[PDB]
Amino acid sequence: QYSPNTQQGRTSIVHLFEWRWVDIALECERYLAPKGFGGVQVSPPNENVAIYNPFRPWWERYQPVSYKLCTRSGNEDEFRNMVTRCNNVGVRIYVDAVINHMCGNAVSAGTSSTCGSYFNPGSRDFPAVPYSGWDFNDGKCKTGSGDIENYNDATQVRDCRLTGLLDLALEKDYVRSKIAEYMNHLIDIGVAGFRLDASKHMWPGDIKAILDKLHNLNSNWFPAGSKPFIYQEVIDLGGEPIKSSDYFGNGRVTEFKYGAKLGTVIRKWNGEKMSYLKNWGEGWGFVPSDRALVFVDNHDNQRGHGAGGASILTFWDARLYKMAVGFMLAHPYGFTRVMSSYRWPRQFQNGNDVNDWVGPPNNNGVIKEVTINPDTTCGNDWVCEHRWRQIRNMVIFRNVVDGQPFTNWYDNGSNQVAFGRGNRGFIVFNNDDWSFSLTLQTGLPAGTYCDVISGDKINGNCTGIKIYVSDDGKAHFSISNSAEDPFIAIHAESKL
Ligand SMILES: *[C@@H]1O[C@H](CO)[C@@H](O)[C@H](O)[C@H]1NC(C)=O
Ligand SMILES: [Ca+2]
Ligand SMILES: [Cl-]
Repeated sequence: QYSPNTQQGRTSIVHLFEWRWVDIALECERYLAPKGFGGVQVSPPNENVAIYNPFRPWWERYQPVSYKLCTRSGNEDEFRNMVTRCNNVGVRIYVDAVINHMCGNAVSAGTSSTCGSYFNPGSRDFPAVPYSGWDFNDGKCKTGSGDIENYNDATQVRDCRLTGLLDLALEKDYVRSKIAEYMNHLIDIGVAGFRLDASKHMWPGDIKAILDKLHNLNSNWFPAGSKPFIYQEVIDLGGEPIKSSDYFGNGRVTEFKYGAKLGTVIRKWNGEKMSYLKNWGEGWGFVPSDRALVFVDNHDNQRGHGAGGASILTFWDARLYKMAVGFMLAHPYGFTRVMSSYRWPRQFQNGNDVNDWVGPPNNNGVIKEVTINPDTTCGNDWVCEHRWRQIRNMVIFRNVVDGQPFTNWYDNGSNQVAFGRGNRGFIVFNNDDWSFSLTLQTGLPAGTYCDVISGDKINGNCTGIKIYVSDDGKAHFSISNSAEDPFIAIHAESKL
């Protein structure tokens, strides 16, 4: 469950948050395959509540109605078409599996659902699954409200309703089997793995029992006996009884400390400084690298109220965000996920964004196509961070340097740092309020290298900065604090 099942030499996943299946299929073919991306995390592909107050929020997709593959992203045939097309170009699909819960207990009964299935939260009736009252934790939860009230009680965190979401009775073989039926439908379609949503709200052993029911990956595309990649969304920032290590026997875990701390460092909050990153990884209290799914931001915490709060860097913070993403993609810790977002009219009142619910770009609730501009950016309010030169080129950097050790660290005791990845890549950052001009040991073979942040290697030339590595492995780097991107990255495949 720990291996991503990407092609060898492809080392990241991208979250194409709220994208439609047909757009992901096209993106696999036209961009993700040629640019070296390992795979795509898709939004939940199962039927959810259609919520109209407020209007079609992103978070309606975390309120299941059934396991029909029928959502605003598309129907089952469209989902299968995407998985097939992506697998056929060697780009994997990972499903966001919403399996802890059904919808909010106070949602009105009816057919306000993305496939029109009937459901009745108040009577616990989800006939399109089917689930009934026997399949929820009403009787097991011991809190006075029926909801999670106190995260210091690890039992109620698992047995009670997360902000009122009806909590499935995951100890029951019937329920485990309905979840496995859904997940095996997806595996047999060709998905390579899963994000397990709300994993802190499930017992490790119930997750294990579900995983024990799962198939190996579809043998038309994957070697025999390949296990689905599992990454469990466990928010563990310390200071609560639940530890993400309890989940290591099932798969990887999301390491939310990663982006929280990287954000604080890059923002220079509380005296933190990039020079402190020399021992980034387990030295910062993180999970073992081989159990980590890492990211700068995710779809929930990029809205400011998630794990990490205001420290999280996002596309709105583009300059610092590119630096953070670049550090992540250069550093060997973890398996990396890049975010790809949509723009919304963020409107802070009293320090909080009142429009943080807004769903994906849409016309009357129908999600807009992703259009591609001549300059390779996206239209229709899709941000497409994964197409930013500085991010895409660092996705490639990570591939190029795969397996190479962290080495040749330098820092100035403040926020000018650099390091290499064996003899295959080198990266230099200036997050101080002055220039960084110094000759550094790069570990690379002598030659001329294109900086892949300011430019590209195209037609045997560099379009941006060029770095000259001498026979001693040293090269001079100059980065003004006024530079568009105050970091430089070079690697074996950017050498002229
Ligand atoms: C690189 O750029 C120079 C200057 O524009 C040009 O003469 C040359 O043809 C380009 N390509 C190579 C491979 O040198
Ligand atoms: Ca639960
Ligand atoms: Cl996540």
